[PDB]
Amino acid sequence: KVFGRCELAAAMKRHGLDNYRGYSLGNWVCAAKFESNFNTQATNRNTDGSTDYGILQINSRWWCNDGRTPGSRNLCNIPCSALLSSDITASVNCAKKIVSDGNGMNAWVAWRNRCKGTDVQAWIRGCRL
Repeated sequence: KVFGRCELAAAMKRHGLDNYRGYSLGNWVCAAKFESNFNTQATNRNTDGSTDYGILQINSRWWCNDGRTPGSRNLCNIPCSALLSSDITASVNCAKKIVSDGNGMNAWVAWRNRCKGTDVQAWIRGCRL
C-alpha cells in the first residue's frame, strides 16, 4: 500500500506515535516519506547483506528475521515480511522499540539527514487529525 500523507499521519496517531518518546507526529511522517516514499512494500538491500523492510525501513540484522541475514538478533520477534503489510501495526510496534534505544530517531538515516532540524510540522499541515 502507498499511503497518502494525511492518511498515514492519521494511522500513526491512532497507533500512539504522536509525541512517542518526545517525537511529534511530523517527525514520523517525515521519516516515512524519505525512508520509503510512504510505500509499505519497500525493500532495500545493504552491503552487509541485511535488508531494510517496509514504511520505516527496519533492518534485518537487528530487528526482524528474514531467513537470510546470518547473526540476525530479531529483537522485534517478527518475520520481516510482516513489516510489508498494508496494516502498519507491526512496523509501528517495532519502531517503538527502536526509538526507545539509546539514539532515538537518529537510528533512521533519512530522518537524521532530511528531517532533523527542519520544519517537520509541515508534514501534517492541512490534515484532519
